[PDB]
Amino acid sequence: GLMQFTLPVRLCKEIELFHFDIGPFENMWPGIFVYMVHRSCGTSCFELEKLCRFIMSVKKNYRRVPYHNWKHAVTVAHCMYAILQNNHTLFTDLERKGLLIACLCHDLDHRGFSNSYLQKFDHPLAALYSTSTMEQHHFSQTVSILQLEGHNIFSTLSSSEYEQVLEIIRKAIIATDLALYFGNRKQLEEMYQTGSLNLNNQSHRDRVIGLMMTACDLCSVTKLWPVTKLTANDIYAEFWAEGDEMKKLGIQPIPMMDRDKKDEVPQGQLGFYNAVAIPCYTTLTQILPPTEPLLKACRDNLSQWEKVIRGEE
Ligand SMILES: CN(C)c1nc(CC[C@H]2CCN(c3ccccn3)C2)nc2ccc(Cl)cc12
Ligand SMILES: [Mg+2]
Ligand SMILES: [Zn+2]
Repeated sequence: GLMQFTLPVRLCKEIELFHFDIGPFENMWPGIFVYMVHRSCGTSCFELEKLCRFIMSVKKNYRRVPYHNWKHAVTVAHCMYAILQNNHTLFTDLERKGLLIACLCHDLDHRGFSNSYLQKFDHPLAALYSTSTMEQHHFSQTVSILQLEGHNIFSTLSSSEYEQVLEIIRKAIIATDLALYFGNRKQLEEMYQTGSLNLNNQSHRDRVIGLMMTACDLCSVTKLWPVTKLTANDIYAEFWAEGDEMKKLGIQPIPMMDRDKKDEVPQGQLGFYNAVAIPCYTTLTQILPPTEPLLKACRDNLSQWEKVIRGEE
């Protein structure tokens, strides 16, 4: 009740900034998350014992893969925390509750392989869920953990409020399928530019939350350059293992998954920043002006990849 979480001074200040890195001490990550829920949502949002039990079962259901691991989950939740704290009055009580949970759960039980690889392997999940294959699995694992004894963090919500928060979570998790982002951002671009964007329209709020989810999921491109560059190593460790598995199925992988083509990483990152990252944070900054530091840090990192190519690093 009167039991606040407090962080050391450096973390207490820097956790408020978009570019915060949660650090290599895994045992501090639960406390960092609870800290963020208490300031973002309130100390009354969740029963501490249930929230702590939920966080630890979530952790246990992330795998020891190079990138789509527990550290990614907490990192994506912190980017959402920073967006929510910079946009105090724009979000509902239920949205504040739902979105940090959605971010912590958005990659539950990821194996380090894309939807394409599951479909080419003919994995059972690809027959259960024909599109957004891993994202439907991540939502299925979130409902499983919510239903374990002593893990219903939403127990005090009415039936209809409980259904609404699980619907915010389902949409926020599905929206992390990058295949869905391209069309979502185009519609948001048209809506903002013809002045039709309306934050009282539920279907429009859903689009804006979807874009927030892409922005938080891609937030490694918005860190300080040494964090961005070292994270890229983990991202490629997975891509290249997937390429190896494609080659075992007798399929030449695309170049971003082929370790024989490491030399092309700098130009590949360039395309990604130009086609995905910069557009994402540009549209987000137009809808939510106080998120501009994400766009600025992305532009800084695009310019670092240009330097890599020019042989200045
Ligand atoms: C979101 N996710 C799919 C991401 N995909 C890529 C790959 C771009 C790829 C486009 C081309 N590609 C190549 C091509 C040849 C050799 C090497 N790479 C990289 N880079 C990312 C970086 C940061 C984050 Cl946070 C997410 C991603
Ligand atoms: Mg994912
Ligand atoms: Zn993710």
